[PDB]
Amino acid sequence: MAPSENYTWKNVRIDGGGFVPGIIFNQKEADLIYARTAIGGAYRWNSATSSWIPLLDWVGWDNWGWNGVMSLATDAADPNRVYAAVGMYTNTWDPNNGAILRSTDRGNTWQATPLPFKVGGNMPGRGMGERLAIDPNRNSIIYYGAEGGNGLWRSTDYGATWAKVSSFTNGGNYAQDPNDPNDYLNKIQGVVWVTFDPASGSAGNTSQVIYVGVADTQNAIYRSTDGGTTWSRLAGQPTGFLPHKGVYDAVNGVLYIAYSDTGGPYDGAKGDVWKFTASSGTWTNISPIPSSSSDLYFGYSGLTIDRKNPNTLMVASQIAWWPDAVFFRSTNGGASWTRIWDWTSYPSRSFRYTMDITEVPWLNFGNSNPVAPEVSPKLGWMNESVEIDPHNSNRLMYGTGATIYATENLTSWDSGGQILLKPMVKGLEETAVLDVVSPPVGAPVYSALGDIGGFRHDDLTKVPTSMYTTPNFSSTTSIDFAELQPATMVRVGNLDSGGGIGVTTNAGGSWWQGQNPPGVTSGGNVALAADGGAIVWAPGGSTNVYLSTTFGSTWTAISALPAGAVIEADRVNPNKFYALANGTFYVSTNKGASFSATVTAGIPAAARKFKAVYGREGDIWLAGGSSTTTYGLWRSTNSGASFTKLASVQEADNVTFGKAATGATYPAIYIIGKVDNVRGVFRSTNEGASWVRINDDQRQYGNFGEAISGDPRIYGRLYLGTNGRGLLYGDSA
Ligand SMILES: [Br-]
Ligand SMILES: [K+]
Repeated sequence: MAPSENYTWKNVRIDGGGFVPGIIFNQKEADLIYARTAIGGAYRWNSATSSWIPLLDWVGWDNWGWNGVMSLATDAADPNRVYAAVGMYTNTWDPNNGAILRSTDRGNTWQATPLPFKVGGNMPGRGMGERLAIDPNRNSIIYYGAEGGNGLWRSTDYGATWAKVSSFTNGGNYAQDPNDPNDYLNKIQGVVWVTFDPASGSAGNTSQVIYVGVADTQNAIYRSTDGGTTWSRLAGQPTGFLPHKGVYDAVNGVLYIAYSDTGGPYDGAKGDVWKFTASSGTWTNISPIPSSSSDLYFGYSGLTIDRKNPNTLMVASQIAWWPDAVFFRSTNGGASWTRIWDWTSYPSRSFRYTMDITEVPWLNFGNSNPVAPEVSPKLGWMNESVEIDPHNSNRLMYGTGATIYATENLTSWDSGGQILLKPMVKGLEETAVLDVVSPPVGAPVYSALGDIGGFRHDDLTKVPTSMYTTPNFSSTTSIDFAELQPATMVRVGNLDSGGGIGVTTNAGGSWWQGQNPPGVTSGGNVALAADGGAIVWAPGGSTNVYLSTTFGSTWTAISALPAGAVIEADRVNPNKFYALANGTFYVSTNKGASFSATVTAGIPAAARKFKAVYGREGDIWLAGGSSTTTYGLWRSTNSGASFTKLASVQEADNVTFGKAATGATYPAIYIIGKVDNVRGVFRSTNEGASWVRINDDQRQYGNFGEAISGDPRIYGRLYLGTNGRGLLYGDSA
């Protein structure tokens, strides 16, 4: 067994960067707040440090889908208890079923009960909820609205065991696109929320009245009046739409429901907000703008009630992409509303809010000259979760596709003032890291991220001012620096429907955009010669890989390389480039103009990660494989002429190098992999002869390791990319 060494793991500070489909306040305990994410686990707010604490970093390599958090419930009767429904996809992309996780210590530790079906924390419909709900009068009882047509599920033993509720017989019939050939939009979204009437029981006794939301346009709302023994469609309900939210107020005895014509979170063209009064059975359409009006171009979600003053409620657009989201507020139970912005004289608007992003300045997306009617930063989008603090009428929080915004002066709206919104995402690190580099001079690390581009990180403790611009990719798929002239850098990535390339000669002080070769539909990957004098780019979509000798102004096709081959430059000899594709290794000795196959056997076809070593010409390490084929770590010391498998590694998925141990003759090597039957993150300081585990079972981060980098200046340091937990750095303790 590889021994473990004590390490300190932190996030490189970005603040947010991903979608928060759910914010959940505990109804009895003030400042107890959780957030659920689509791909990056769940978090608990720590009010003493003003930061979020991740709760699911123990999810590892084989159960990686558990970082998908489709619902979370926090127990009002016992605030130490918390539950989460987990799993990431309901198609083939997650090979595993979902689970309900249960905790008696606020998510410090958990136990899992696997479900007999999949959970879709990053599927369509994931902003509808909460599907998981605890009986507020009898906390042994929990319900889960399942996806897929599996219907309504229940535990009566504090989450330990779960079974289908036989008497609930509508599992839902809506998929966003039932004929999607991509097999992503075509899954039944199912039973979407469970909401109790707390006045229908008392501490210790089963709540008799329960409402359930179903993604069925003709049967959206069900009710039990006998503690879930029997269920019936609620009479007199509206039809034609899907209920994103169902929020019940026992003070006035009213169920509010926000509907949309799709499951969300990316779309929604029509919907309504309805009010059901339980005492009389009355239905009222309280839509700020009803779907019968041609002025309405979004559905509704973001439904929340002010628990301290329950005549006050809010709802929001699901979805207004243009000109921005709108939020609506009523203080008289929906009889009338005002809106957070208004047209004054088109394209100008008046606003009931201001926004301060000085703690997360990249949220303007590098745009400080937006064209009216747009502003920058925007109010938001994918704003399915909007929540008034049940202990403080002045606090509200909402999730977007990029952040959590919060206000602490919400009732200023009601006196004609402007609420202040600010990000509230310190510690909540949700980005997918696609590539990462650590040069030997200047800033310690550069990130290449999905959705927000990525950054030069001048200080790992300080949020970068802006993502890369000119060009500004949505996702940077690959970045490189010229080993011998590190201020020269290149990056490729995704831009409005296609791809492109950005180059720089002052280490990203400023970039400019190069021209494209034919057929580019996405960034793919790129390599920069060691002296900065050539670029080899394998774009997505293109039929070829291309060379530039003009720093991206012009290109020429490379005849031998398959489309999309993984390219790496030698870090010493500017004339050497390498490529890997599907079991074949290829080398160029003429600075990228041509390549030739050198190895066609012994390398697993699945391997797609390799790297040349700084300071060591022709020294290459290669990681990959699969459990059905062959798997491990290979090394060449002859510029790719041949590879030797390391006997010390059972499986490896990526490899990088950093500063040598004092006295050692070779850089430290870091891998993502399996060594002596243990999965994790390993360091070798003797050329791969033996390994030390530098992570631990609480710090596994799921499907991590697509991008890793050692640090040539700092012994022991590893920049560890994740898919949903940002960019970590680990240091020897
Ligand atoms: Br829109
Ligand atoms: K819309």
